[PDB]
Amino acid sequence: GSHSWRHIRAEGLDSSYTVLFGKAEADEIFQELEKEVEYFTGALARVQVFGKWHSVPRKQATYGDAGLTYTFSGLTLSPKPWIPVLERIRDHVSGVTGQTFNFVLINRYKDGSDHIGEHRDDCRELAPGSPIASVSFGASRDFVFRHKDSRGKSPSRRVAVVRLPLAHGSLLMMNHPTNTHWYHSLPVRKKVLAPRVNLTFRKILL
DNA sequence: CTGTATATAGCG
DNA sequence: TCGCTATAATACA
Repeated sequence: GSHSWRHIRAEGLDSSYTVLFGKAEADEIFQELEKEVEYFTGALARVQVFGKWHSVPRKQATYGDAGLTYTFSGLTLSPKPWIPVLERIRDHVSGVTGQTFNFVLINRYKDGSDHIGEHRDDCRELAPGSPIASVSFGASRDFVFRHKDSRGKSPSRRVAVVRLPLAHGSLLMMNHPTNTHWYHSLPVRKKVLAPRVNLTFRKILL
């Protein structure tokens, strides 16, 4: 150590995976997250894609420093003030990695039928070259990376997909230039009966 | 022969 | 039960 990483690498891809918490501690944090996080509803839970509007197949929330905003798929989200459980996770991640963050996005999947579609994390408000930290609690779910040049009907090349399960209590670091080159998603898994909560920490420009 | 870009439907 | 397809109504450069 101080930590033990599994490195995930391939053309233009640079990420790393590790387990931060044991089962007892991870169960405590999950219960506190279910008690305290406030999720967006109604008009703040609909997006526009290919000209049509949809309610998102999951629940979402945003927290962070004053003044920042976060915009994607026709939806603009404003961040709530930091709370203790979220400050504790942020500080632990900063200590382990040496990086700093001023914003967090939270996604909750109620069972295996809740999911999220393919995309890159590259909006203008992200500081150039900064990393993104992904922390998970609850049921294990499969996570998938796909190369931009390999997408669609007859693509330019065919780079193999990269798949890994994200377990209860784990951290995935996504480093530059991962998000200029690769899309990611969380597909439907019908045999999964229990809920999962995911947190992604970021550096946002004012 | 030729602009690039983005949640569910309807298959197999 | 899992995964590829074809959007669709614009907004750019």
